[PDB]
Amino acid sequence: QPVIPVRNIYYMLTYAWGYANLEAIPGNNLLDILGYVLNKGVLQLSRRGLELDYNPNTEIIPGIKGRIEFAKTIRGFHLNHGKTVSTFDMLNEDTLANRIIKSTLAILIKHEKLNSTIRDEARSLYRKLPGISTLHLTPQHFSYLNGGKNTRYYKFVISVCKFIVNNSIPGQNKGHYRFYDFERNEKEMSLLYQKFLYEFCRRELTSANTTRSYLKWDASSISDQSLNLLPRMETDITIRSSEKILIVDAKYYKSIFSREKFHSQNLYQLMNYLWSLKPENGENIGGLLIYPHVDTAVKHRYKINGFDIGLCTVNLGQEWPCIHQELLDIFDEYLK
Amino acid sequence: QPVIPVRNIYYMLTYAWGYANLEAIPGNNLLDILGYVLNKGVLQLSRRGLELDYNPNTEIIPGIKGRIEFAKTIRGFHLNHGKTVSTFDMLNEDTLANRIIKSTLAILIKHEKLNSTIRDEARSLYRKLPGISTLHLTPQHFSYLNGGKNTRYYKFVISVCKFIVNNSIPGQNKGHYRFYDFERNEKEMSLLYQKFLYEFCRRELTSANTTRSYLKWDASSISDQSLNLLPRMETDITIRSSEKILIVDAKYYKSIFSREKFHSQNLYQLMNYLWSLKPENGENIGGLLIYPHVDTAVKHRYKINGFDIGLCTVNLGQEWPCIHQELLDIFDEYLK
Repeated sequence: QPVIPVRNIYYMLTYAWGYANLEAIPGNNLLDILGYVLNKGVLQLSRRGLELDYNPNTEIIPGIKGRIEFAKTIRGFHLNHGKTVSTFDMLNEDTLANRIIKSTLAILIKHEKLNSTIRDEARSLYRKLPGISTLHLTPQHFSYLNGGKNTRYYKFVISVCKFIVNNSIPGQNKGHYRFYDFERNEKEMSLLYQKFLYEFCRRELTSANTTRSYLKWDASSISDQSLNLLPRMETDITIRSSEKILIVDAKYYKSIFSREKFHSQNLYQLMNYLWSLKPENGENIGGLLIYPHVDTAVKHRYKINGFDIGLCTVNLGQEWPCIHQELLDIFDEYLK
Repeated sequence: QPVIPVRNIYYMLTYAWGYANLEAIPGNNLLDILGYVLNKGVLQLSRRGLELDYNPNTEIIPGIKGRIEFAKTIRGFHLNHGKTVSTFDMLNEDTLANRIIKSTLAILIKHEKLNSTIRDEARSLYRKLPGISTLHLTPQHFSYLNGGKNTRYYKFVISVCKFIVNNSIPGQNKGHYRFYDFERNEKEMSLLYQKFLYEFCRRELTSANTTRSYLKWDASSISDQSLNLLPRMETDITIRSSEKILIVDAKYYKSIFSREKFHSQNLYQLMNYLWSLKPENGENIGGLLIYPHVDTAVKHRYKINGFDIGLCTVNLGQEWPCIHQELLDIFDEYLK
């Protein structure tokens, strides 16, 4: 049952979310890492100042505040008991974004398997935010916040809040929670990998242009021009440069972690992407298969059907900088 | 949770094993069907006669039987107490094949969810075979019987015995057994489908020649001529005729059972099979995608990359003969 050290995933999640010292914490497991980011992350915000959104308030008060609503006043006859219905803007920190932080912290404490200090420190924070009201979180709450009015820093911790709630399962007790075994499932780990690269390549490969490209089948059918039944095909990433184009397909498989047979079923998808894609520039066409391995990294090249294709691996579990060096080394070879 | 009626699977299993009235039995579930085949199957054999294999026996007896072993006799001095060690051929029904039947019947009775009459009738049979010795079955036992000396009829019931043991799980009680929910898993149901067609096509399509064909990548690599890392590619079936060749890839998916998005990831495999395959005859090249659907069957044709390709379905759950008619109708269209 071999897996990646948990700390390294957080780095990939960071690029996945598109935006610190982790050596200090002694808990290798993820929630210890993830909570310490948040627990420190909240405190980092408070230094600068949390978001305060003017919420208009229409209420019945004994006097003039802001703009009086003449209609609701006369209709309810509130003048007679010395009151008016007036609209004014109380400034609160009770916004959806901040409510989510507080509700997330409640979930974090309730998790049964967690560092005690992490749980101790967070309980302070929950008390330190009296005005904010607890909420029962759903993805629909996060859906409303896709507008992204908030600052760039807020979006990072909220992304963490999205990860925690979805990857939280009740355990021994009804109240308490237990963390999901994220590493074991390939699909979510794989979907992380594909998104990890797409945002990563934009950062480092300033030389090349990095875009996801939709592809269209060359087919025509007398039955339907739509071709809906045909598989929808959208590249994982395309990283185009003037001298050479390159398509990459990346996936996480358990079989490859064992140093035997090889799982390369994804390759079957790849040629059709090369085929359906036709470049106006006509500089070259290349493909790449990249997978995660634990122990070591090996690079091969192939000349299959007039295409220059590479199968390669990365030794996750080594260290983040050499991994960062290794990736830049990787794309340097093929992007030429 | 829609699935195929259980009776129809037995027909596909029959072609899968390569070799009766099922209307009589009222139990729709599989083990009721499968046991009644076996329970009647054993009785069908006994009418003709069960296999009797001459087992040589070397034992210590008070007299001459067959060939006396002079050495073991003198070394043990058995002459003095009026005995000899002699080799002779007692004729038993205690062979591995027949032992498997009896052991299988014990498992069949122990299954908690089963028709009572089926369980009642089988318990008779277990008593009716006194000479045979019970055994604890493993696939390795079936492995030794791959020689297939036995008659053609024996191989059918033994194939059933292979299916039952593998698809048997202990349930409520330690002694009793509970049947596997075979339908729910796609892979074994899918692997049935691929094998179902390969043997089926040999039967009906006497006109065409039906063979599984291994394919080799057109690639060359400076690194290795072996290309071991590349995916191993072996067709599900190839059904070649003089006028036209045709490759088929068939798989069982749950998404397609819902009448939306379509799961055709297998198609990605298909083009590379067409590409890597080069016909000396050069008559034509065609491909087929065939899937199981429950309600209805729809056939489409495509002209993708110079290839004539069909995506089609079969309405399993209708009836076996029309299904048999439908398949012959299917291949008739494309094989042209």
